[PDB]
Amino acid sequence: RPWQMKDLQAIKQEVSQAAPGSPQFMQTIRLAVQQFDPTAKDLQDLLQYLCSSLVASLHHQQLDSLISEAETRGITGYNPLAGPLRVQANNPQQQGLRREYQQLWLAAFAALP
Repeated sequence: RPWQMKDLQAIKQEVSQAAPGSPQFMQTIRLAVQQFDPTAKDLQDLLQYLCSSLVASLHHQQLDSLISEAETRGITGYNPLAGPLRVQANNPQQQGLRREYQQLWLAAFAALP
């Protein structure tokens, strides 16, 4: 049950005025992420739709650092012999990795301003 075009259109329109990482944007994006239960691929699509290449790159770097610390510590469900967290989160049998990816994503995007 992935999102459709209308959901993305509403998500972008409702937060057109606000700035990335504002409390309003964080509310709406967090609700979307917690409601649709998407993988990393869909999150990348959503970010490309919402913010430009500059904000995309900044979030990419911040999320790289956050994932770096998180999975360098060691995580309950992460096994580094199978692939990067971006790929484990895309397997529907690793929901723990998917939820960790979602939370790192939202925190990284909130850490912009």
